[PDB]
Amino acid sequence: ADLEDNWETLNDNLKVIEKADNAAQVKDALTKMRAAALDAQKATPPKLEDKSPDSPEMKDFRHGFDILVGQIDDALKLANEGKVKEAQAAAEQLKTTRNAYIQKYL
Repeated sequence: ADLEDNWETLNDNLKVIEKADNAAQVKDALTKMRAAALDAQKATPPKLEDKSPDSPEMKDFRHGFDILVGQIDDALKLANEGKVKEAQAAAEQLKTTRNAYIQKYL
């Protein structure tokens, strides 16, 4: 599994969350999103294989996943309280972070 697989894992589990009926299902999918975000954060995106590991672009990339993981944790907290609809709405906003921070490097 590489960075592209991790990106598609995020997409598949966002669909799981969208279609979920209860908080347990949302928690499972958020778990897989968090795992894939951690794996992707350690990868070097194609457009940045050029750059040095501490370039402003690579810091952008890794920090986009720090923000994403923190937002996944916020959604997990909602799901852990039984707030299914709140957690699903939070998951929708994970696409805003994913698209704005990370997409420009794939």
